[PDB]
Amino acid sequence: PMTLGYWNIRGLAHSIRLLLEYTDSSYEEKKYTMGDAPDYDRSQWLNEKFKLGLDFPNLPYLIDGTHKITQSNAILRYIARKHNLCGESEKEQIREDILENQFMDSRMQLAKLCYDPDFEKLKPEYLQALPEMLKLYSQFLGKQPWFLGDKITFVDFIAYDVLERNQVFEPSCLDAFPNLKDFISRFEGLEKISAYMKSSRFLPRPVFTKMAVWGN
Amino acid sequence: PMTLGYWNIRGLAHSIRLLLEYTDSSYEEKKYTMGDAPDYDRSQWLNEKFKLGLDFPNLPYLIDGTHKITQSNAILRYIARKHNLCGESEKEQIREDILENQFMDSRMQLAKLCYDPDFEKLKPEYLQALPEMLKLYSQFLGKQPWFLGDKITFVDFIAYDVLERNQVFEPSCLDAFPNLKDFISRFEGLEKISAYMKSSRFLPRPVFTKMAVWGNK
Ligand SMILES: N[C@@H](CCC(=O)N[C@@H](CS[C@]1(SCCCCCCO)CC=C([N+](=O)[O-])c2nonc21)C(=O)NCC(=O)O)C(=O)O
Ligand SMILES: N[C@@H](CCC(=O)N[C@@H](CS)C(=O)NCC(=O)O)C(=O)O
Repeated sequence: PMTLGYWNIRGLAHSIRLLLEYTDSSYEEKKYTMGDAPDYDRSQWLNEKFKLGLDFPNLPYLIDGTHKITQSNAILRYIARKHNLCGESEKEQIREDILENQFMDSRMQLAKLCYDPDFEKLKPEYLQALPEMLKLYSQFLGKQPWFLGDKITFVDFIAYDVLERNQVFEPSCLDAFPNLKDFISRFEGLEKISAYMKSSRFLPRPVFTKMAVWGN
Repeated sequence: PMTLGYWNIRGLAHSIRLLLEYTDSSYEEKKYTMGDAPDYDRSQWLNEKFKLGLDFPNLPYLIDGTHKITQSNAILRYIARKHNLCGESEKEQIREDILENQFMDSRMQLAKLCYDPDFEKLKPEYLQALPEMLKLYSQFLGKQPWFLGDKITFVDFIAYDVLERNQVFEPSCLDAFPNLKDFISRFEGLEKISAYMKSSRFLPRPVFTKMAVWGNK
């Protein structure tokens, strides 16, 4: 089987792990443990980092035969293409590309906050902006069952992760956006996803690394 | 014409303007000016931001007919598909994806440095790590003329922007990597590109916005 390498946390492997399960992929997981503070020892990853045949050694990584991939977006697009889970038409491709980068931007803004020493001082400034962030997403989904329309594709897995981790951060953040809330239930309702969240494989905790002020 | 909206700098628009030029695209530019410090008045952009019909108002943006795009990678990929400037085989697509994301990480790393008030003290750590970063790109390019092999694709335009601006940052950084500088020459030697670079539409400076410590100016 193929190998997914990540920290033993949720992080950037969440949507990947979900997609792998949705896709009925045969995979094992290489889980890396990071040291405590103050050092945050990374040595378990580091003995190994340049010895796996990765062009740009990074985490997450996926090995699949002669295919050795880093960058979370690339791993997603790789598994996605294998199972016809991408935007098919031109218009769908545009939305795919905009969403993948937007959600990445949203993901980073949350991490930026949760890793900064000034968490508490900067927290309210993020919560100010969050409704307006999600509003944009909600309008874009509209009445669609999925972000690219009638077809579920990979951006949905990125969407779920980003949306749901905001819900863990601010529990009522989606309440003002029914379509977003429905998207969570809909995605969590999918036969192979809810099977996997009912299993021992599943890992929603912790969100970030031991380095993070929030969710570590 | 298409409209490309961005700050009046290099920034995230470099690869885009170069790709528009290589592809003979008809385009017009809406350039926004940021105010001077300490406050960096953004009104020019901010009073127009939600009146352009964009799903996620942002800079850069492209208006092409009905098509309204933000996010620099989305814009690039949009122009690229029009002219068959994408990876074709699965291997090409994997490499294209890895690089687009990898280059963005490099890009942000330089940005994080140059926007930090502790620039001076932080500079040398970036310089120490730079050869390792450039080496990885050099090993990836190998004896290939472009990053996906035999033909140019949109990822070469990203590559060019990120590699070159590091040459602007440390002019000696590419010396140990002949393939990397040959890549730079080869790109700039492209007919439509040198013509563009000799024109007055060429905007190599300033690299970043007025908020930056390095390249602001
Ligand atoms: N990442 C997405 C969107 C990119 C994006 O964030 N957009 C910026 C213009 S990006 C800018 S200049 C600084 C921005 C000034 C305001 C703060 C930005 O929020 C350009 C280039 C950088 N570079 O080449 O390394 C750099 N590093 O840091 N800033 C930069 C912006 O002004 N947004 C309009 C708004 O917020 O209303 C993309 O790929 O398009
Ligand atoms: N932006 C990349 C990078 C992810 C990244 O920064 N990796 C972290 C974990 S989230 C890491 O531990 N990297 C390994 C390293 O630096 O050695 C991606 O999306 O996959």
